[PDB]
Amino acid sequence: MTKSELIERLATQQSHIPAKTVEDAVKEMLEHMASTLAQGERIEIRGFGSFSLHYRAPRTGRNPKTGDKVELEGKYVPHFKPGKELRDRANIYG
DNA sequence: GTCGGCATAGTGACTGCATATGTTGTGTTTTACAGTATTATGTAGTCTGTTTTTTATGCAAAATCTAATTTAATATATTGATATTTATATCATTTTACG
Repeated sequence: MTKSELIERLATQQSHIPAKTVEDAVKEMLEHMASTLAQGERIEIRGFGSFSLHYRAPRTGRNPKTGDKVELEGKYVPHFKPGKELRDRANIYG
């Protein structure tokens, strides 16, 4: 399921909703979630999950191909935490 | 049947009678527009009452929107073996992107 296939299956089910409307809606939601995480704000969707931002202290990296040294500026990285409903439904085991 | 000599055979030139054609002159009959007058025309200049349209509120109907509020959901905080992501960047493959 890609970004396009996602809009396709959502437009097929929603007949009373223009296909073009669903196409833009999906693109605006993803862009809104990507912009929020950029501003430094978290995301919390009850049932789905919750996006966060974890800090990464600056450390002297090392080229994994050769083994040299490379500086690494301190930055933040997105982190998703599956919700309760998401885990239980995605968990096929016990 | 052709070739040789007056007779055929329509068409063209020639001359004057015979008559339609070209002018000149008198005279009747009717067309054709100018100028004032008569009156029902079509729009004009307004008034008036009915029909039409803009206008100023009025209110039951409709449900979102904001604040009070409770609770599942989220975060802190342990502890430590085990599993996943991680720095760089040239090759390789999938998906976006416009014509």
